Amino acid sequence: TVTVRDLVVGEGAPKIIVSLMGKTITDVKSEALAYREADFDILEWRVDHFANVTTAESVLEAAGAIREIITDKPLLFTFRSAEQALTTGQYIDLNRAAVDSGLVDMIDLELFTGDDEVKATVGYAHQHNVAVIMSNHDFHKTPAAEEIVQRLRKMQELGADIPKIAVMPQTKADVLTLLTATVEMQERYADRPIITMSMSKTGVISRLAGEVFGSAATFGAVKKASAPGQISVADLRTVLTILHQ
Amino acid sequence: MKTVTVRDLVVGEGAPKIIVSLMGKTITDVKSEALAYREADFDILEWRVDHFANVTTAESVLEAAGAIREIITDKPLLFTFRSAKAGGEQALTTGQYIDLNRAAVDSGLVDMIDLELFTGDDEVKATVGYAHQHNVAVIMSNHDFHKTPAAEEIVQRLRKMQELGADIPKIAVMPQTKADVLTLLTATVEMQERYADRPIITMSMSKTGVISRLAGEVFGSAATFGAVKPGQISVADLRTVLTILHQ
Ligand SMILES: O=C(O)C1=CC(=O)[C@@H](O)[C@H](O)C1
Ligand SMILES: *[C@H]1C=C(C(=O)O)C[C@@H](O)[C@@H]1O
Ligand SMILES: [Cl-]
Repeated sequence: TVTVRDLVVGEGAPKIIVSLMGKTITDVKSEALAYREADFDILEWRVDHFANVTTAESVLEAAGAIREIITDKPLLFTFRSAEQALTTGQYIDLNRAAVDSGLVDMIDLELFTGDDEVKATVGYAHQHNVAVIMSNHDFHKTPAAEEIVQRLRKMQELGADIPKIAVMPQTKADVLTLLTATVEMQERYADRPIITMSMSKTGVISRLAGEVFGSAATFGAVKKASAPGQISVADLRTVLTILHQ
Repeated sequence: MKTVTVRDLVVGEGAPKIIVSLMGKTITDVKSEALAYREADFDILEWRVDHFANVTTAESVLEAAGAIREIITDKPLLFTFRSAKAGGEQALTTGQYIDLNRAAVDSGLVDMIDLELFTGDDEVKATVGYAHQHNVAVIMSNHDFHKTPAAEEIVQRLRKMQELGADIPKIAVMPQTKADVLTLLTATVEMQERYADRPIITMSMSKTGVISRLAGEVFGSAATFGAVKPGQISVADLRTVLTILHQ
């Protein structure tokens, strides 16, 4: 398990993560305020939708604003690489800044960033008591089950506290491939919780069936989804609770 | 896209249909259960006639079928004698079991009958023709309570049920592992997409397989079982999830 704040990830029913996507500090504040009564467990700040992402002061300022409004839930800092492109150097310093701010409980680092940069950045996070979700995505297709499994193992190998993979199905069988890889990884290789999802409405069951197949957290939407296939946070909590009985 | 209409219900379209089973031993029990279930939100009422103690008394079976139809006037009634080989409550010879089903058809009180896959091909074909003549639909079923056959073996069974005339091929299998639940889902998708010219009903049993009861709209199973109430998923919870997944 992985305990963030007072949240234990990888035990009981899967935990719910919602994404905050504001462009400006005004949007970030109004979204955070609106999310405050929503029923979720971890708040993900999707900094890649933040217009002033290349200004350090602005990012720090926006993280504080979120933290001031959402005071109990764990905060996850995520720059998902697609609108404003960044260089590897920019991406790493951004995450380092986040870690050193004290305003975030977890960071997301992409698997295909670079081994040394990743291990370096992972080390820095842990010494600052910040958890690392190491992630990989494919928004166009689903890799073979054994490849999905290889990527999750590589993330464990790099020090991830929570390996994460999100893939896009093109067939219903592709949703089953994602689940097959989840089962295989969790049962045979995982020594930490993992997060897996097959995107789109076709893959929704992968957002619901985490307790049996092995994914420890799942994303839901408050009003706008952060990825296709996310159902409302309320609907998600409803289904996880039924499945936990 | 492949559907079967039973009474006014279209099976195979929209959200999967919820089946509840009546398991009472006596006419009194049957009536009580039917009245209790009318207070629940299901689609199809299955009468598990193997539980009915007076099953070998034709008049008793006809009386009970009439009583149920008085209470549950809207919903389709499926007549199902689960054989003792399948861990039903009582033994009937093959001839008795065919006769029991022919009598359910002849009664005019049931909308569907269940016939087991390995009953006897020639008698199944005759019975299916008889049922069709009376506008009674046939669910053909097979259960593996011990294990999950390979996907292609599950597909093979479903295909044979269509070949025999089934309106709705139905299979239930027991997972021993988590991958087994996915094998049943794989067989459901392969059947629906490549070979089905009928709606199918598939299920992975036990707690571990409950996702197979929820995900039929995507994967291809036209109906699911719940309980009106410790044990399998409730009709209320099943409806809650099916509704969400239909949105
Ligand atoms: O195929 C069946 O009649 C059933 C199989 C099961 O595993 C039961 O939970 C279900 O209510 C009825
Ligand atoms: C990770 C995965 C997402 C999903 O597929 O729900 C949403 C995205 O914001 C997260 O980074
Ligand atoms: Cl059989």
